Amino acid sequence: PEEQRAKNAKTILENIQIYERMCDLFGVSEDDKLIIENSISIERMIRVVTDKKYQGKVFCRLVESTAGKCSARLGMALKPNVEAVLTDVLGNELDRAAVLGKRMGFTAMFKSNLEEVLYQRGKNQLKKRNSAETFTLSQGASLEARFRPIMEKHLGVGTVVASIKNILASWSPLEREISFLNKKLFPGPMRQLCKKFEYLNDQEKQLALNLMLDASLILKPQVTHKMIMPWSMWLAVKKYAEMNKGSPSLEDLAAYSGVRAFMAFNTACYMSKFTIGKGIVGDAEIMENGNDKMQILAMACFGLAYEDTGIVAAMISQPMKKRYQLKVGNFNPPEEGTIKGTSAGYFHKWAEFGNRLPFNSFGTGESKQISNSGVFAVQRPSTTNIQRLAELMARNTGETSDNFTQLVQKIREQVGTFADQKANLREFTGGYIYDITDVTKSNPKIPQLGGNSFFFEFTGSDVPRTGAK
Amino acid sequence: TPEEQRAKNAKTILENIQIYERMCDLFGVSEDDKLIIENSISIERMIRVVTDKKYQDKKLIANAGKVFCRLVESTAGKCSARLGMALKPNVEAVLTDVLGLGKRMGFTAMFKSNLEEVLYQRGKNQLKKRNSAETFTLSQGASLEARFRPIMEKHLGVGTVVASIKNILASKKNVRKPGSWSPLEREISFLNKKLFPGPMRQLCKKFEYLNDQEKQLALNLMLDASLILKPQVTHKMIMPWSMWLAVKKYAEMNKGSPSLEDLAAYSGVRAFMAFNTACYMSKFTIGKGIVGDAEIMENGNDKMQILAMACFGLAYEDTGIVAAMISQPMKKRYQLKVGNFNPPEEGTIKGTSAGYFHKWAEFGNRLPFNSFGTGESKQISNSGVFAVQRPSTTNIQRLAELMARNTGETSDNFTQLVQKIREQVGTFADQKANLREFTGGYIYDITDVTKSNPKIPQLGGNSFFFEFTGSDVPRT
Amino acid sequence: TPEEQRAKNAKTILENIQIYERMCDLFGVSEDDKLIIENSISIERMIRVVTDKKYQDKKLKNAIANAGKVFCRLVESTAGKCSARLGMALKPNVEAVLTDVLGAVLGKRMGFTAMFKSNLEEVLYQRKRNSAETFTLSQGASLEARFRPIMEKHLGVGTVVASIKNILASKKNPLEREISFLNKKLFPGPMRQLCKKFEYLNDQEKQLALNLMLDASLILKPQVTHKMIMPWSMWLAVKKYAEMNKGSPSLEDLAAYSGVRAFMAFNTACYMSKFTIGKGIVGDAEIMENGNDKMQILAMACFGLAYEDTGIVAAMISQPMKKRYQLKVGNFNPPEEGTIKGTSAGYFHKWAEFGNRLPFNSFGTGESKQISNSGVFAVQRPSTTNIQRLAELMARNTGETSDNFTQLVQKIREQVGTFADQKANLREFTGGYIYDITDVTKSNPKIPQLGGNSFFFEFTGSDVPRT
Amino acid sequence: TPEEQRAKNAKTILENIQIYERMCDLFGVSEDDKLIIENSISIERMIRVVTDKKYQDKKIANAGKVFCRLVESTAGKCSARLGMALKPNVEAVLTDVLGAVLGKRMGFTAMFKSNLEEVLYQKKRNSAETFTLSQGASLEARFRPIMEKHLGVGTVVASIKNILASWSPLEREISFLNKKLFPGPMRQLCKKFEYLNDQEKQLALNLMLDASLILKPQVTHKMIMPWSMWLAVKKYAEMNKGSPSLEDLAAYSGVRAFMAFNTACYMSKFTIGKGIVGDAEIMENGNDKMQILAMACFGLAYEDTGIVAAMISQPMKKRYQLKVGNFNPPEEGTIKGTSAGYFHKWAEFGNRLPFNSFGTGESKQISNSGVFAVQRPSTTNIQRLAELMARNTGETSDNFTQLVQKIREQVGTFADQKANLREFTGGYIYDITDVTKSNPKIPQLGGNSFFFEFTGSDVP
Repeated sequence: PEEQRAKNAKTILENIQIYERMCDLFGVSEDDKLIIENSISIERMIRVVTDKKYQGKVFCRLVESTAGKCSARLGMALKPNVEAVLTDVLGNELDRAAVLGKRMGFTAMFKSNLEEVLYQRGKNQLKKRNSAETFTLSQGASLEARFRPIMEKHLGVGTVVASIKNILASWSPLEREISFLNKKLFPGPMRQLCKKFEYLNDQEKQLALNLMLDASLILKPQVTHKMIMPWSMWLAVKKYAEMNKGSPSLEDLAAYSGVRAFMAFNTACYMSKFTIGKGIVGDAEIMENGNDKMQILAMACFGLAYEDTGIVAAMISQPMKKRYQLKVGNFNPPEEGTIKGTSAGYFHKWAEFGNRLPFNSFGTGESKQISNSGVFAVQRPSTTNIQRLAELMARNTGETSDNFTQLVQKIREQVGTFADQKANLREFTGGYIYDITDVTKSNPKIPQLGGNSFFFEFTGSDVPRTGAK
Repeated sequence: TPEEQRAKNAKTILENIQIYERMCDLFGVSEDDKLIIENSISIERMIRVVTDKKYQDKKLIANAGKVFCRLVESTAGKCSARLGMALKPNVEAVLTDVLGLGKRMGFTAMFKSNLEEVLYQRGKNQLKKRNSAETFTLSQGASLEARFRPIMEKHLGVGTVVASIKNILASKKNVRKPGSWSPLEREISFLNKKLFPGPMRQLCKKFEYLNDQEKQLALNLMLDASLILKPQVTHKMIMPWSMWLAVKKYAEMNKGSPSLEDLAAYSGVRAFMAFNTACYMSKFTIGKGIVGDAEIMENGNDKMQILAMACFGLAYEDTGIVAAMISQPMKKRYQLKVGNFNPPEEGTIKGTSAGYFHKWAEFGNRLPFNSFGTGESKQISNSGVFAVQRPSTTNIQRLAELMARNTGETSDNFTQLVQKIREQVGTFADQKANLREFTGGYIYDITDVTKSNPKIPQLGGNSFFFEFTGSDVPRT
Repeated sequence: TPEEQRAKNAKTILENIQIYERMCDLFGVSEDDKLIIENSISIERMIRVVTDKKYQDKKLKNAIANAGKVFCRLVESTAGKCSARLGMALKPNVEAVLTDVLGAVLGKRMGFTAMFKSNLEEVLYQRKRNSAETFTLSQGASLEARFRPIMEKHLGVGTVVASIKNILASKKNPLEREISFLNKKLFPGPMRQLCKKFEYLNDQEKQLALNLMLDASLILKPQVTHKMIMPWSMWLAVKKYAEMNKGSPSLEDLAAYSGVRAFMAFNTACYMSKFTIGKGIVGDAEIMENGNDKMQILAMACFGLAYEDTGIVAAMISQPMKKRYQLKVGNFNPPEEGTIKGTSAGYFHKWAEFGNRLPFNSFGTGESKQISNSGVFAVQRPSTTNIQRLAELMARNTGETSDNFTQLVQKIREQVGTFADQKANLREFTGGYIYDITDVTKSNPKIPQLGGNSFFFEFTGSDVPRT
Repeated sequence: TPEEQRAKNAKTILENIQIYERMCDLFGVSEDDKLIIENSISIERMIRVVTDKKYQDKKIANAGKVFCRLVESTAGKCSARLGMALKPNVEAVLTDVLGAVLGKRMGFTAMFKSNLEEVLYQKKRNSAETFTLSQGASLEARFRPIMEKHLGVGTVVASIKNILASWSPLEREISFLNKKLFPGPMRQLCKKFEYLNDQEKQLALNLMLDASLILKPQVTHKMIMPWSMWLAVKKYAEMNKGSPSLEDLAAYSGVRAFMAFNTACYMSKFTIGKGIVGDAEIMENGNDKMQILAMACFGLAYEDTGIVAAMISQPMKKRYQLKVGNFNPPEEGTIKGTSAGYFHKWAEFGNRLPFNSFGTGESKQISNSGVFAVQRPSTTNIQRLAELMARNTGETSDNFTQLVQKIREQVGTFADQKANLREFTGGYIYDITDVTKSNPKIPQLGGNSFFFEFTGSDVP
């Protein structure tokens, strides 16, 4: 754990170094290095120059500040100078064609998570392969081909299915992807069907994929969630910890999971700034709102676009607003704007990440007791956990001799059994929200939920041209 | 744009008004008698009968070149039946003068069909029904003459298309090809477009390969399934020609009130406004005799409910919906005291009720299990990030719907699809309590043209128009 | 026709009265003793034996020795005290009483008396071919073989299944008609398709078919005809009461086997009618019979209520409803020594119509073919579709003739399955109500307060010692 | 026979007391230290380890001696020591007392140990969630056929899975399993097990095992106490003029088994040492260990905690809220006396099938046949209708595929009906003073009924 945060602190400091120099290369001032927008541009720029299969002057649209006002600028640097900064900071490493698949894959994951909060899909045109309703399973879909194998665990079932669908139109790329899909998928006939993949027709592989994709909208898959912030926010931490002796050091807050990752976020919010200008997504005449933007930033850093809005409302220091109630723009440097600082104590509560199966078909960190064996001849109702028995039977009663048609029916009947149980179904049983002060998890709390939990919901309160359209 | 449509509709409405006015002159119908609903029903039907070549060629006598039309003749609030007459070419001359027709008569035939559906459970005084009695609610456009079936296809129910398929299957036991395709190929394509997605649509593809036994079971299964797995049928406000003439007169005689082009709509609030405006000057007949008992006097408010129900095709609609928008208490079929709407031997003239619709709605037209307008979304579930205990938020109905569209194989036999249809019924029936049609569909006040104040009606109770009550009029 | 029905019924009732009064005279039963239920039970049973041409032809074939005397155990009384007596008459006299009053037609007449006796026995005893748990489907199972064909519609699915099993067992040492009768009663669907295939089925398949159709009918309720079958003495108590109070409704006014007039004929018979109270009950020869307990069984036997929902019956009677083993009632046979107790008038304070069709269908003002709505307006609403009626519609309309035995068996299991899950929405006799006896014109319909155990044969802590 | 059995039990318990008292002399256990539960546990295990013929066949350098870990008290504080006796001296104790003869008594001795272990810790053959069906799992294969009835479906399935990984012992086990299983298609599949392929065999075992979590099996239960606790009953009875005799308390079922348990707690002892299960630094709690002991004696590890709570005169705590170590001799430790009247309520044992309660106050009426056309809901018992269809509509012609499908819908019907499912209908709780079941009582059942529930008030 301390051994972990020490390995984290090393890579974070090395990223602050890369970020500080690239800003110097592109003429970003010391105060402007703390504008979130500049980090989006700098990190993107690195990914573009690094993109070997895409392959000198380099251009970077950035923000320039003057008092409280801001303006966009076009920075310029030489391509050899850009590659020399990475080479000189990262010595005995960089052997990867994509600099470091982790390093840039994380910057690309933040960019993907922000895109998910800002748009249902609507940015990368409409190059969709899967149905519109399966987009909540499309975590990390904005990622480049390069970063998907290394950023696998963070990827959604929809993303992996889309990658397989694109492929269809020591190792094997197709086998590699179905393997990642197999690990993510809810245990049972869906995993059996993955093992039977490549034994299928081109017409059957499609049914296989689309079925497992649809089924996962109820039979939840396992996806890894980390706290991914822009580099300029890790700079704000490093700065605040050094400008404040008593406060927690960068090493203490150098985490991507647990309470330290939430403290890392709030301490970054002391010195971090964002831009505010005219125009929002789909309406150029509406002004950007500072509280609405802050929500989208906190959601982007945690990948909250598909999370239960009620869970989110419980940890947030501002009222939770649905997507089309927010007045927020591109996050790209505005032509003209104003500087707005970040909200210091945004996250009053914190929570652990649900990195494993939400229904917990194995009960790894749970009690294994699902029923009682009667000793006394005393009247009692049935005490058997119906959903855990359903989870166990699907996992346990798999027929290896089963045909594609046999497996297709078993998945449909797995969906039905859980859909008939709908009201009693519980995800992440045993998981609670804790206060920031509550480091030890000594005092658990219930989020107190009810009503629409969909972020991409259309409401009467929606902003003109959005959810109204 | 909606204005380009209203201008086009107002042109059709004005041609129809002229055809009507000219036909009334030829049959000696007084200026005031032109506004009697019954006269429109008789003139429209006459125009349909004369222009039907199949019936005119089979009719052949002097009487074959004659056109008899039972009309209402009123004195001073009191009316009487009269046999109007014109020669066949004089009827065809009026048509040649106003027009340079098929679709025009199809619409008139759709009002008569929707009036018949409200008036009768059977509708034709004939027990020769191809479908099971309980599937009568899927018989939109059943009374519609074979000629008008292709043009009005969209307005027809699954039961009307299935009984048309069954008709072809009975004759071809005991042939045409107009497109490109054959009448049966055309009919199964129409059913496939209406039918709820999933195995029912897949059984439509395999239909031409099915043997006469599998074919009949297929039809009945798709028909029974359609009673929960609601099909796609288009609806329009189709009112008589005399009612459009009563819209014309009122807009002319009253400045500031919307024009005929403003009210020229068969959809939205402007259709409700056109119906409500048409009722300022329209009239109908009240006589002795109702459907069932020949000695019961007709009720005015009861006849006004049927008229309203005929124009919007509300026979098979949820009574609680209709109740929330009409200006009288909603009565079930057999509580109503109304006659066949044909001109009576003797009766009294009654004016329609102005502002009969206090509330309005838009038409279904798409699959009812799908959502309506701007206000829904595409998000069906959540993807948990924080390990915090929460219930399943997945939309079971929307997921069931997505899986019906997305999970198609092509490699399923008759029997396999038959079980898949039955399971599809099972899945939705098991969901009854939380199953909802037209999610995002609201009721609006008549004055609320903007749709700024959406309202959900106070549902519950028996929804069926053809249910029996204690109040059921003696003999019915 | 409803008034014409009662006139035709009265003609039969008056003929039954004449047969009954003349038999009592032949058997030396006094005018006051003719109103005793136990004598009506004994006299009707007696006639069924004398008219049993199979037994009677065999009885003289076994015989000079042809002593054709008819013996009958009867109740004789001295006001409130009563005692058993053995009556006697000659077969030619018993036969002449039939011929003189009537004129083939006698079968239907005796078939009904035997039905009242099966209905009486279904109440008194809960108990050999079918499973014990399926006994609630064995109505008319005490009817002798000769009466089962006439009284077909009154027979339970278990009674018909028992007859089919009995034919199949004798064939292991006609059926076609029993199958047709079973087919009619059964809930439509794969159970009816399994009836059509039954002659092609092997002996193992045949046995599984009958057992499954029976088990399934315990939820997928069959059609059984019900009429109010009252003993002959009871109809005599109506005749006598009607000609006593001239203002009160006549016999013709109360000559009904169904509706409020049947319930009114019952309450009228109750003024003058009498039964016996003795020492000994069913299962316990030491316990004294209770009057209110015996009156409950009488009303139940007259309406065939043994298997009917307890809560429904409870809501219609003038006494607190008791489960079978809370009752102190013996045989309805003449006691050796006992007392005379008159029946309880106004026993039924509420009435209802008989449910002779499939329970899952609708009754009264709900018999309409409309079971769904076709959406015209884009207005948010729940689905209005009648799930049980739609499941019944698919059962009749669909179903493959290309179905094998195992295909049809798996389908029955699946049909029982859907309805077992549908149990929240499942309503039997929908649109049917309970009415105050005073309300003839079915106005002000009431709904019984149902909840708790509805099984008459349930075991409680109130259960009488030995039972 | 009820008091004739007590006579046969008294004879057997006394033989055990004689074997025990002699073994304790062989290993140098002081008269006071004989009444320590931990000493009865080690002595019993020693006799099983010495009577293990194959293990003795398995083994100058040969130490043909017996080694036993025992508790040595002194004052009130205690210690752990290693006792030794010559193997033929130990054998002579068994010959002096006994001349089935030994296997049955050591089987029950092993059965108490399995019950103790199941209350202490939550099997590699079966899935983890199926552990509540593994009664008698700890038993060595010598004891399994003898104690058959007492074994859980999980145990029997793991015995079959072991044979597969290599009458016959397989045929034996399948018929033992057939008797236990919920009646219907599971019992039919058991009959087909010989004709199933190895893949179908594994599916059948796991499906039968998983099903049993809802479709409850038939398992025999008895009151099993260490020999020292019966030595305590034998001591206490001879002391009080009012007190019932040992023969009067010689029961393994009914009220007398509870009165025997309580009478034993007046003179029996255990130890409070440093170290609990998992946390080698936490001090053991007396009342906590007393709950484990009562639960071990009655095999209550998997029983509904709410039932157990209503019967015991101390607050019911879930497994990880307990400060209890293994019942092995502790290095340091302090002698703690057992609690004199632990059970204030009692109940009879299950032993039969928990769902089908034949007779009791449950009649054959399962449904109603409507007469009047009155609106009402369906009154038909689904549970009972499902149960009847399993007896009446069995198809011998069914293959593996068809029987598996039927198991699944049998589970599905029961899962759907969970709200209306009741186990041991007409089964009640009674006061210890209520000897002839006159005033039945019902336990207040509401919360989580699982003993192995994690809780917030846990122990790290």
